[PDB]
Amino acid sequence: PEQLKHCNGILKELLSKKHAAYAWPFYKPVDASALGLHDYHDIIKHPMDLSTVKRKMENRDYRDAQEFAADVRLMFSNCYKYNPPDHDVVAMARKLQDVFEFRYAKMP
Ligand SMILES: COC(=O)C[C@@H]1N=C(c2c[nH]c3ccccc23)c2cc(OC)ccc2-n2c(C)nnc21
Repeated sequence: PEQLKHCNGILKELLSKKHAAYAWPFYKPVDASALGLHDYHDIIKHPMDLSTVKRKMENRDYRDAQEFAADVRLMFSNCYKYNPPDHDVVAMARKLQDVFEFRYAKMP
């Protein structure tokens, strides 16, 4: 209960303007067609993004904090999985994950 309330606050920061410089690629699902990706959905089997997490939050689909954090980390993993480590989107994912993992750790 109060746990899921904290998760809601974390999500607002990930979407806040303070982190928009490196968090924008994760606002909406990967549009493989718009990006020219031909193997994204064959390799990434369970896509995830901040709007989908926000939706599941609003529909009260998360039962605890652990279920919420599982989706957020999966979002970063898909980015790490599909892209080589030298790509900048991986660096943006690492920057945003360090923000998430820090705030998530400071949860009561
Ligand atoms: C060429 O390879 C790709 O298109 C992969 C794709 N690239 C970026 C991106 C974002 N800054 C970048 C800098 C250099 C290279 C790629 C990028 C991107 C952009 C988006 O804007 C709507 C939305 C999703 C992503 N996104 C995610 C999340 N995970 N992978 C990708």
